Amino acid sequence: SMSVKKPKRDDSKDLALCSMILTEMETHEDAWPFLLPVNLKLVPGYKKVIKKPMDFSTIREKLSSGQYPNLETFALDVRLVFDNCETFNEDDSDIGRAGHNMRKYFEKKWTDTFK
Repeated sequence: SMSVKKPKRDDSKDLALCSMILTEMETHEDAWPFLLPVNLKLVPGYKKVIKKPMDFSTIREKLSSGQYPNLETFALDVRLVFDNCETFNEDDSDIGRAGHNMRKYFEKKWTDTFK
């Protein structure tokens, strides 16, 4: 509350560390469904169904241009990529499986880097 603060957690490396995680996600072999925005003209249903599209290139551009106020807003966009993927793709599909693998990979890096 006013003039009463918890001790200051060092957040000065967050930007660099999120960038590194994102690099590692970008270069994973199952990243291909997530590298670029879904083409809303060529994928029937996507526009109407997926209210907030998100992809690694869009995250990268937001990260690079100071559009994440903190590391939690960065994690929310990454998770949004996987949550969108689960909404639109059957679990038993190459893309569905890619999404599950990537979410697992992300959450481990996230925990190991920050928790």
